[PDB]
Amino acid sequence: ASENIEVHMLNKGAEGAMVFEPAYIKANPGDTVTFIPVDKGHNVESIKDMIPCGACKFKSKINENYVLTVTQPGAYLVKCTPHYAMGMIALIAVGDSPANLDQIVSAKKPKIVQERLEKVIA
Ligand SMILES: *SCCNC(=O)CN(CCN(CCN(CC(=O)O)CC(=O)NCCS*)CC(=O)O)CC(=O)O
Ligand SMILES: [Y+2]
Ligand SMILES: [Zn+2]
Repeated sequence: ASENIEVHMLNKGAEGAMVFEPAYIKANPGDTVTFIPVDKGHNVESIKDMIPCGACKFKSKINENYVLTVTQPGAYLVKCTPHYAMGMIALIAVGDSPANLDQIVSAKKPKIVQERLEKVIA
């Protein structure tokens, strides 16, 4: 029962500047996640080592409609490349209790990104 989750890349949203909406993405394995450049200047990229072991890395083009197939269970931390240090990230939680979530929380990342991450988790 494969489902698509559409995510918008925005200069401004609910949580402030440079956001993915939603920035928590709840998915099942086999679902898809579509990133939409609603405003110009965004893309989506998996953060090095912040996808589940078994998952494959990716980096979309700026202003590209990009669809990701989330086969492997676990947590994905994605960033917009230019806006990463401004907090432009999304957490994709695939299946229950995503295994590498504590790992991603511990991993090295900008304070401002940590802030947004902990907020979405909470
Ligand atoms: S696109 C990234 C992911 N999937 C995948 O299976 C990638 N493969 C790379 C082959 N490599 C070694 C295979 N391997 C060793 C390992 O990583 O434990 C067996 C396995 O994928 N287990 C999964 C991850 S915790 C090199 C590598 O990327 O590590 C294809 C493959 O033959 O598995
Ligand atoms: Y592998
Ligand atoms: Zn951006």
